[PDB]
Amino acid sequence: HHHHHSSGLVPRGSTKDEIFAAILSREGGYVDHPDDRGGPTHWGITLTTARANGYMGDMRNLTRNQALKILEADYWYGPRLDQVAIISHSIAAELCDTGVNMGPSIPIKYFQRWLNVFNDQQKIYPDLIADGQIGPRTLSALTFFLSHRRDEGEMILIRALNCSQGQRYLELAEKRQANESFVYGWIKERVRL
Amino acid sequence: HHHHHSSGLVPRGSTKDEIFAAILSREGGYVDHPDDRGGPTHWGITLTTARANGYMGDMRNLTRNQALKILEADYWYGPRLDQVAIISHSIAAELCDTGVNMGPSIPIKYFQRWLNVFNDQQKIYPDLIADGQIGPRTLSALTFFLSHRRDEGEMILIRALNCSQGQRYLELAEKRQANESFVYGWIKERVRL
Amino acid sequence: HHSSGLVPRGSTKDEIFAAILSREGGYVDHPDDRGGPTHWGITLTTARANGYMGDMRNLTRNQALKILEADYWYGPRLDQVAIISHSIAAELCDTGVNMGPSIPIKYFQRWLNVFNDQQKIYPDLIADGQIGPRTLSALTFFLSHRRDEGEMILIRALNCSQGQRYLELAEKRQANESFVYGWIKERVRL
Amino acid sequence: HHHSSGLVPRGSTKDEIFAAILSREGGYVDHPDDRGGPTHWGITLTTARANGYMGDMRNLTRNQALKILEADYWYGPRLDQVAIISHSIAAELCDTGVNMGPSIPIKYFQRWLNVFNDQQKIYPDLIADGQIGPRTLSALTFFLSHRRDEGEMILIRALNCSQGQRYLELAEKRQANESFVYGWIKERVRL
Amino acid sequence: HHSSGLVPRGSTKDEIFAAILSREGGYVDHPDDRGGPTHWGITLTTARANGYMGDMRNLTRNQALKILEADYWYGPRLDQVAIISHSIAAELCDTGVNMGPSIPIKYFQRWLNVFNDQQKIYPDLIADGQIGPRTLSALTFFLSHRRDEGEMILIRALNCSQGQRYLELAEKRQANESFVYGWIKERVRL
Amino acid sequence: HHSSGLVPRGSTKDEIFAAILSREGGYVDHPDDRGGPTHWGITLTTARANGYMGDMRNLTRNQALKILEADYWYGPRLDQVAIISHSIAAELCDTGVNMGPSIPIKYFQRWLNVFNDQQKIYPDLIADGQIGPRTLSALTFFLSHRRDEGEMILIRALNCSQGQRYLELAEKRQANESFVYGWIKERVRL
Amino acid sequence: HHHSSGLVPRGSTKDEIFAAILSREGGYVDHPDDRGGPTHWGITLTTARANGYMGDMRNLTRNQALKILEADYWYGPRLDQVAIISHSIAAELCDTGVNMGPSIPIKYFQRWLNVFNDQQKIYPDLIADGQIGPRTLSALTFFLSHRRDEGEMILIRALNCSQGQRYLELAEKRQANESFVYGWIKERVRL
Amino acid sequence: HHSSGLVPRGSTKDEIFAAILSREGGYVDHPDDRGGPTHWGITLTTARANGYMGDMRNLTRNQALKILEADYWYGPRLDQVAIISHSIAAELCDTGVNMGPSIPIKYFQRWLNVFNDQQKIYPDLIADGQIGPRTLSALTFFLSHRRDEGEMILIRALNCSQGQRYLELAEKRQANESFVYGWIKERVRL
Ligand SMILES: N[C@H](CCC[C@H](N)C(=O)O)C(=O)O
Ligand SMILES: N[C@H](CCC[C@H](N)C(=O)O)C(=O)O
Ligand SMILES: N[C@H](CCC[C@H](N)C(=O)O)C(=O)O
Ligand SMILES: N[C@H](CCC[C@H](N)C(=O)O)C(=O)O
Ligand SMILES: N[C@H](CCC[C@H](N)C(=O)O)C(=O)O
Ligand SMILES: N[C@H](CCC[C@H](N)C(=O)O)C(=O)O
Ligand SMILES: N[C@H](CCC[C@H](N)C(=O)O)C(=O)O
Ligand SMILES: N[C@H](CCC[C@H](N)C(=O)O)C(=O)O
Repeated sequence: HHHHHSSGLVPRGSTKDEIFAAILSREGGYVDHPDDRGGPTHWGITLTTARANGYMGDMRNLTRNQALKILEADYWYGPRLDQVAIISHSIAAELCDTGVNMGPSIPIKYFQRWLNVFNDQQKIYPDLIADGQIGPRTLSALTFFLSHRRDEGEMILIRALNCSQGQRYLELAEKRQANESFVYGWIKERVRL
Repeated sequence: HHHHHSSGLVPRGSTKDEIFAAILSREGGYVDHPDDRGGPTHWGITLTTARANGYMGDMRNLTRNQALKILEADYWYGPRLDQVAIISHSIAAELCDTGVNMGPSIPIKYFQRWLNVFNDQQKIYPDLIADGQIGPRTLSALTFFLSHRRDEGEMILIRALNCSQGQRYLELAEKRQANESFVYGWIKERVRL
Repeated sequence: HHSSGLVPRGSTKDEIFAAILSREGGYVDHPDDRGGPTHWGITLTTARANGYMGDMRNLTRNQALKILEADYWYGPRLDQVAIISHSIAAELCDTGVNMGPSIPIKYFQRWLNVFNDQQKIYPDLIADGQIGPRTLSALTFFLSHRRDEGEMILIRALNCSQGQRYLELAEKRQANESFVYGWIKERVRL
Repeated sequence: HHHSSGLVPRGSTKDEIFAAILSREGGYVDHPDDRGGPTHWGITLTTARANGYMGDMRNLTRNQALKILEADYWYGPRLDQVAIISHSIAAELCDTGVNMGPSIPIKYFQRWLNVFNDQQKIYPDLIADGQIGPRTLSALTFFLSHRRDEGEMILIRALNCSQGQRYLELAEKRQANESFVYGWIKERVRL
Repeated sequence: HHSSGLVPRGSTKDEIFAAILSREGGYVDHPDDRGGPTHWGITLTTARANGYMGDMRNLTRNQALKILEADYWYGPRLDQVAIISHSIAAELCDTGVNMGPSIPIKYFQRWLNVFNDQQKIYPDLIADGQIGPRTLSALTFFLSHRRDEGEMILIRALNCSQGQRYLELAEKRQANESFVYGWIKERVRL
Repeated sequence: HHSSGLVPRGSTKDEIFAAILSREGGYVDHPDDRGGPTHWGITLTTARANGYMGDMRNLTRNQALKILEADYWYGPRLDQVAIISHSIAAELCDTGVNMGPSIPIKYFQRWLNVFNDQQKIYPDLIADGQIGPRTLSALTFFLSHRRDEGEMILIRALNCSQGQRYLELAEKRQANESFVYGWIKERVRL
Repeated sequence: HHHSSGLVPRGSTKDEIFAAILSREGGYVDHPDDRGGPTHWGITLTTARANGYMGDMRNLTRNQALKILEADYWYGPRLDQVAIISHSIAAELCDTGVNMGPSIPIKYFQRWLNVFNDQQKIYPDLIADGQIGPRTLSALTFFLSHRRDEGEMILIRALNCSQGQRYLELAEKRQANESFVYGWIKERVRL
Repeated sequence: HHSSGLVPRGSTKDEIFAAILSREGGYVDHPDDRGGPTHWGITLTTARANGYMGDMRNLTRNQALKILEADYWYGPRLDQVAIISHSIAAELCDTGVNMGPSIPIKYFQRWLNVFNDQQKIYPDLIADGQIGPRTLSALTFFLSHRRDEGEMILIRALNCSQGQRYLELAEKRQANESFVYGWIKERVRL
């Protein structure tokens, strides 16, 4: 039943601020949706999402600034992409862009699985549990990966993440759970092979 | 295969500092364990746990202070019990005590399920996903629960958590995955009906 | 059953049954799709299963108490438990009224198996939900060392099982959330 | 586990059933550990301890063994309460109980009482839990009020049918002796 | 089948069929989803399957008897059993009419397998529900040890299988409870 | 069974059995897990199941023939089929000797069901693998429309079922590939 | 979906097989939407579009329909390549393919080639993928080198056996016409 | 297959096959439990399946190339794809050599189905892994609008499928982690 934000695309290299600015522009003000999709949004926020984040007011009075804090709570601070960003701005921004469209745990689990494959049979760091949750272990794994592979590793991990997402879009489009025009555009703007 | 710390009990009302101090005393220095249990510990830390948290040194040189930071990363900061503690010291301390014996996600999922039952058909706050992960939504749910039920609610939620843990200990003891003397002692010191 | 209101913790058998007869007092007719007619909280099927062949309108308060005692006390043999521990018997009776007597008796047997120390003190019981000589002998041997402490710990263990069961029932909408909150609240102690 | 060692004549009493076990399994008899191990008067170490005998198994008297058999196969299953309503049904449940475990024949007994209650006109359906309590006793009382002595004999033959078919299934899995099953049909089945 | 009335214990083949032809005599309507209308207890499907290509109204009592004997006597080869034991053949025929012939024949083969010791008197039969030379040879070798006792014991064993099956059918509402009670009653002996 | 050699297409019952008695003549050892030693192709289990209580060494060729005819001809009731069509009976017998008699009989019943239109010529048979009055009546009504064509077509249909089954057996290594190739080769026609 | 509308004589060529489809399904024929909808020269809208005809279905010529049948039932399955090695096997696969879809008979063909390779002495086992490529062609080449014309006839009769048994299973689920199956055994089965 | 070393991105068919023949050069004997003898990277089974009946020691480099082209080019019909798009054909060939040709062809078909716009541009293909007229016609219609862009996007989509497949293979220890890291590294672009 979960409303995310698979409504448009931001250019590659876009920051957290630009990702959330693009959601607040493309989904600005009141937009109706069916009850089975979280119902109507104000600045992209459903009543359930607003209440889950502690907005107890009338949804017609929700300001753009309050909506931004709610987006940041669900898609940046909640999943601890602020902590990822201290180690790698580009990995944090990629996880955030995929998180707003699929929900943050999806790309984080792919992230953990890819860090496990690149740890060289656990010589560089031990295998993570793919729980979808950024904590000290995942952050330490990313730190040791980037110490050994440097900036080449960063770019490779982003491409690896794009591969996981691309194949997920194939499976969703096949079950009619993703728009085919959207998936074609995503590959054109986000996939760097 | 996962080494936690179900080795002893701390008195009810014990703080985070006392919970971790008791682990460092009862599991002080080198203690051997079979390879299928994470192998040997130094200050209760396995080689895998130390490496996962970024200790790259020799396990015989791991200081008590470094071990404390590793325990706090896995059982306090990692699961965000520091954020829970800002709202309720007693709920954070209870989650921490159960977390060191079963692994933090177990008690956190029970915590989320109990907050869902006490939200009165989603009038006070919407249902959480029981993902085992403390983030803004779970913290906002605890904030609204404690605003409506006050200190009585806090104590009731701790007792509810004890019930979930007690029944889990029955199921573990039945599969020989928990010591029966330990479970008898746990009910005597921790269960306040 | 009768999950219809909270009884003070540690209520005796008589108070448990008195509280049912008060909260559900008096002949109240209902259509066939709602158990048919009730009297003193007894359904037509419960009365007939216990040998009342009369009109439900003529069921006396005294006959209703006998039926309750048969289904929730003598039937499950809590009279025999009470000879060893009136407190454990009263706790099994209160839970039995809410869930059906076999549920708490099975938790009781499973907990006695955990505390039998790898079968040194007594062998493992079958968790059949039936109080007989073996379950009674197991409770007797458990209480043999530290009677005071053992009784209190076993009741705390039964509360843990029942509390987790209330979580699972509330999650399936088979228990009222206010009831479950009140049930824990009544039992909070230091 | 149980006592499938011999047969007693049709119409044998509870006292005769237990006396026959104490004679055919009298004193020490060795058995392998995977069968409860050695018996004294037919009692395993586990059975004696579960019934509160804490002594040495070599000092277990015939009389203590009889109390343990009665606890497991008569008083525990509440066949004493059945016997007040029908001595012949109680004796038949007890004879089968000592061979199979008392819960097996009691469940068949409840299922047959449910069939003979005529779509719940005479009494409501029992839960077939294998446990004798006031409801099962009340159902037997109402069955025997409407069917009288004919019903009592009919219910015993119905139980014999359930037990006979169970012996077929057990013999097929090698969990019952075939000579025993042939002798059991010969002595006990009256249909 | 023909579960319609109780026949005295030990009825012959002729009496089993005579009883069906009397209790279901002439035209009797039944709903289309249950084989539709019967003449002398024979459905159109049953008649056609046995080579009756005429009109149901013109089906004689004598033609109906042949169809019954084909489906419940000659088809299952009970004529060959009858050469060895008329009383076993009559028992299998009575049960076959009620349940379908393969049910009692498989019980028959399973019981012959238990009474062959450990394949010392004869080897285990496949319980296929089909009477053939091996099943006939097994009955012959079983009866060569204590004929009267064996026949009596094997009929008692078959009665046990059939009685338990009546419990299972009554429980699924596929057999009338009065029928089952009357069936056991007719067979009670000392 | 007897998968041991290819017999000319359309061999009679007598020739099918004669070929088994020649290719497996006298004493032949086989491992205990495969029925053990044969005399005239008869295992001790097969002999005893058919009432031979003597010594295997004293089993005559003539006694072996009777056992073969009981298991592969009279038991499956191919004698009754032979009255309607000797060529269908001979085909079922040859396949029965190779696969066990119930396999080809069930294919036979399934094919009769397809060629009954929509139950217009005769009703659907249960594919139980048992030859009885209904299967015989269905073959009689099938053959009453174009006897020669029908017999030929039904034998072709049976050949199709059996050939596909040989593919499945060869794939599981339960049939020799040279055998299967030779089996089809013998039956190739224009 | 396919063309189970008629039979052609034994020994019919690919040209005759396709000519027979174009005659029995000539011009417009209505069919319900749940069966691919209406045909022109036996071609559905979906079949024509999948083969690159972008025009109006009413303007589809007999000759364009023939190219579409050949694409789906001859060139696509590579029966042209089979035909170089054996015209008679290619024609038999094509006749079955037009009724069932070409992959069904090709898989049976591969499974029978695996049985006749004599435990992989003459050629190794094929994957039964339903697809004609160099391996399946090489296996047919080596089979026909060791078995010659007898093998070719034997492999066709083996295919007929697989198809006949498949018709039994389809007729039983009401997915094939019984008169058609009877006529198919009569005309095509030569065993 | 040949997952044995990395080829530069966009390598042609000839370079893919040249790189196999260099990295796996020359007759190298192995025991029967390791594929037996290899020559130019061809196993005994691969050579025999492609019609080489000679001694593996005499296999020429030219014969090895023909076998590779049969299994990884002409066999899967990448020669026909190449007429429409040499770039897509080369990418399917490179993936086919590593995984088996049906894997990338099935991803290719599934991606063509996603980009057919709810079947407005061409109907959905069966993802059978077989390049035939329908798959070729679908690629032709896809490339009909924005040939340049479509080709590049379809190759990026195939890289996504193959990259995720390498994750799953590395997780089951069926792909080398250094290989997978190098495979992505070779393909990083801006
Ligand atoms: N695997 C840990 C928790 C993992 C937390 C992980 N998601 C992190 O990145 O810290 C455990 O059971 O102790
Ligand atoms: N349920 C959210 C994530 C829940 C995070 C939760 N564990 C928290 O307490 O913030 C979602 O899919 O957007
Ligand atoms: N003898 C029984 C044990 C269960 C009786 C038990 N519920 C009790 O007495 O407490 C049996 O072997 O099946
Ligand atoms: N076997 C018991 C009845 C079990 C009680 C159960 N029927 C309920 O009250 O839920 C008896 O014969 O009294
Ligand atoms: N006369 C036997 C037939 C069994 C044949 C079967 N045992 C086989 O040969 O496979 C019977 O009485 O069923
Ligand atoms: N002669 C039939 C017997 C079928 C009997 C079965 N159709 C039934 O009555 O239940 C046959 O040829 O198998
Ligand atoms: N059906 C194809 C063979 C498929 C290729 C496959 N056998 C592999 O190389 O993995 C053919 O007849 O050539
Ligand atoms: N007609 C085939 C479609 C698949 C052929 C395809 N793989 C191609 O040509 O690309 C069928 O109906 O089963």
